[PDB]
Amino acid sequence: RFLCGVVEGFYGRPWVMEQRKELFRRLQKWELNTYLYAPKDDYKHRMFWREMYSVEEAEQLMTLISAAREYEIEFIYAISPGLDITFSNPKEVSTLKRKLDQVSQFGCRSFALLFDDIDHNMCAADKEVFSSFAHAQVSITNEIYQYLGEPETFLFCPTEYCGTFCYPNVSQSPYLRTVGEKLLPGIEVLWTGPKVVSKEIPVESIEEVSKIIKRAPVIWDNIHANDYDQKRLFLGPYKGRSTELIPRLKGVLTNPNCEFEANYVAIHTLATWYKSNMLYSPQMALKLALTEWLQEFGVPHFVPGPNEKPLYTAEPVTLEDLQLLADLFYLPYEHGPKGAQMLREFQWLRANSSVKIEEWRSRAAKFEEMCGLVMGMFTRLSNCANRTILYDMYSYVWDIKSIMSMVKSFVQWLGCFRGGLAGEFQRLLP
Amino acid sequence: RFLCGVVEGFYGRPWVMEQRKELFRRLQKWELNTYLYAPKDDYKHRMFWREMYSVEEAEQLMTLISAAREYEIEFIYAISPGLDITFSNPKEVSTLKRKLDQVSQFGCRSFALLFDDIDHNMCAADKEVFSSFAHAQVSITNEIYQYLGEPETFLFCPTEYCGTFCYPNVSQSPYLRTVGEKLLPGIEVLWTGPKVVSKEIPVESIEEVSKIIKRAPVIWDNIHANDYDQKRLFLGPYKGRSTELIPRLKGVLTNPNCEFEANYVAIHTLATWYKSNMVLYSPQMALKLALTEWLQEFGVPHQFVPGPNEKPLYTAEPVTLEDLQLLADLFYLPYEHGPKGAQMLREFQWLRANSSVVEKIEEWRSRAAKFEEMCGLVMGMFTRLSNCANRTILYDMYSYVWDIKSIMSMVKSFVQWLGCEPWFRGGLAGEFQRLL
Ligand SMILES: CC(=O)N[C@H]1CN2/C(=N/Cc3ccccc3)SC[C@@H]2[C@@H](O)[C@@H]1O
Ligand SMILES: CC(=O)N[C@H]1CN2/C(=N/Cc3ccccc3)SC[C@@H]2[C@@H](O)[C@@H]1O
Repeated sequence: RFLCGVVEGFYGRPWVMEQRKELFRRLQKWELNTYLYAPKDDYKHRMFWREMYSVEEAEQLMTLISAAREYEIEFIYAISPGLDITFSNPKEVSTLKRKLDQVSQFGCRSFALLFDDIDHNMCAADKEVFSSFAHAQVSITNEIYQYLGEPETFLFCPTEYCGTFCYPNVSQSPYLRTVGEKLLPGIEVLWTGPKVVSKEIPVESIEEVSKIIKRAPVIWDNIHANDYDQKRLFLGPYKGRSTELIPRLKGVLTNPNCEFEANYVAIHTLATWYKSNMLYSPQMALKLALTEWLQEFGVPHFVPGPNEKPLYTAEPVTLEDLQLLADLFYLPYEHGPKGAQMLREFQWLRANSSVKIEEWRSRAAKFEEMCGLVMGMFTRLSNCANRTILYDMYSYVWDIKSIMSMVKSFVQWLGCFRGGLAGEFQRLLP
Repeated sequence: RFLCGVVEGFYGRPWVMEQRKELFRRLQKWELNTYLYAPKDDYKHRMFWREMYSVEEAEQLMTLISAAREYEIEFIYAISPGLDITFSNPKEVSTLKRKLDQVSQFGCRSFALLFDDIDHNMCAADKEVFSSFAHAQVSITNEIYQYLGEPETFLFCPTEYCGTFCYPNVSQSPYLRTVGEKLLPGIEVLWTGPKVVSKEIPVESIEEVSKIIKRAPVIWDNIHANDYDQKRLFLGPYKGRSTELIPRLKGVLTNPNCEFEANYVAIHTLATWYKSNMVLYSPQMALKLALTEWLQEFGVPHQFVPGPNEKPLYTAEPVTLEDLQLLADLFYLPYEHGPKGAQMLREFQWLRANSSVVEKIEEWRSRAAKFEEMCGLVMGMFTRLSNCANRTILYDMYSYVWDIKSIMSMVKSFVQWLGCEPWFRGGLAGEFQRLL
């Protein structure tokens, strides 16, 4: 009973109901099975966790939950009361149960209590009735598991959800020790890897955590999350997670890009990786993902003479175009092959600038040609028929086209306020 | 007859019909009078200028154009054919004519043709039939003006639509000379001033262009546009345009931020500037007037009281005027940070340079702490924005305020460290940008 799919768990503009339904369509298609509802800035999920859904909100959640049954996706409703709750106060515990009862009434079987990204300092009144912070969470958590009659699927995200976040370390964490002991064994535990956005989730780290968690954890994977850096998109494939981890985990839910339509690769290649050992090749999973993704660009959501201006809209998006895009907007820790290369070629064309000086002039002329592929990719994308995809990635495609059209003017100049205030500070740090 | 209002004229996700109706309501409330429709990447405005509106698209346009009439806002439909039209071919001219006649039947009485951000190089058949790019544009433009019955308002936007873009200068541009000579006299010409994004629009610069084009232009103002730089947002006031320009202009249409709800200040301050001259206009007082009005929208969607022993309500403190004054100073104008933003940059420039002395080590200890306080007001500003009841405004600004909150907290912990991986910020674009 392995939970594998998508947590809508990021900061900023949540997905709307139309997009979530369509995500169910895509999860079923690729043979994944779980959706965790946890959008940090959907007001009633965290900031106003006490507030009851209105009739209109109730109706849209009922329809969305129905839509998840219709596509054989398990809908897990998460709630985040960490910022605000007095755990010792029973009227608070009552408020949380009322909120979770309304959601069961919408036809929701599965649930989650998240405690991630809050400070570990309790109030005077919780300090009295509870030993440590973990104790207070485990109490509230278990009592809710039980009140809801021990559902099959009931997740718990600890405040210490990655390696780095464990004080003083993983295996001697007194917050985590208490989670493995006092928290009921039917409740599952969420974990992001060594770090918040793990580069790798190695098997050593999962055995280690399991030992003190005293369970196989559900992985909350932030590998493709772009909520933390305005300029960054992640179109690269699932990587740094081995097929070997599947038997050591109760599940893997990926928290991908804020822009819905850019999670084709992230959610596709994750399915390639799950099929693999229910072995896995990143560079092949991606070509598989990109080839199918290319299908959507041509579906919405004169034949000029030899003396006449040719059609600007003539050329359509091509698997090469998309392959470049993905290399430009790859992963949180490596650029794609063509990306890291364009970069190197620029570093050297800048250093060895030479006022056998021919190795340069017909080497930075292969660059003026490769900078024109970035420009070509934007122009064809700006003309594609699926405007929904374009709009979702417009800001990012424009940005990289702009920096490469300025890097071009430069690496062809050597032969003859950008970012606002945030930028001016950035350019004065490390 | 002065056209003052908004042009939806920018690259990227256009506004949806609900937002446009909301715009007309705001324009009327602030006593502005014009909307120019020209979204670079709305489907059938530019790339697919030729295709006619579906029956569904036609219903939406008609509802929008009636909404404009109901709100006493002039609706100007613009089209951008110059990427791939052939100007000599009377079938291409007939397609353009068809497109505009369709919109005319939707209720539209005002039109525009735009020839901006296309390359200068014509093709063979056009080169044969027309003397210059200007000759071709003036030709099909004058035709269309006359076909639609010489409507009271019809705009032209040149390929050479600012100073930097005129070859080889404004005064001696043969392109603009052709436009001023040939282009019919009842058509108005749009101008972005000395630059695409003009810091100032000096009156001298309006008399210069007015001569080579032989009329008072209509400004297309890109002062608050933010399509060109992913990290930028402009919440500062209308600034750098004398009220002396008004009597020397046919109008001002501002092309503001992509994010609809970030344009309260941009549009509100333009209104104040316009209305001040129908020292008349202070940007700073315009800005306070706008943020004061804007603040009221924040606590409106688009009980347990804890004891002294218990955890207080995270969501308790609502957005203040001082929070919005800080936000605007952080995201001000294209060529100027606001006072608090410049100040915060100055005290950090200095704490970094005079770092050694950690005597004058009595000063630095004070300064670094007053700086930690200010970084604190940026975090507090984020926290209260993310709790506000208007999730629509929050969503449009989220990524901007998240970013300045996260950079100020990096900077704050660098200044703390000097007194002693979410956290390669920018991706690939980043690393290329750091070599220029
Ligand atoms: C349980 C979990 O993954 N929660 C978060 C983690 N995270 C972030 N957290 C905030 C943070 C900022 C700076 C440094 C560390 C942590 S940002 C990316 C992701 C965000 O999508 C996600 O909901
Ligand atoms: C008449 C007019 O303003 N047209 C355009 C100009 N412009 C831009 N031009 C593209 C450009 C990119 C790079 C360098 C120079 C120019 S971006 C801002 C604005 C954009 O909103 C607007 O539609």
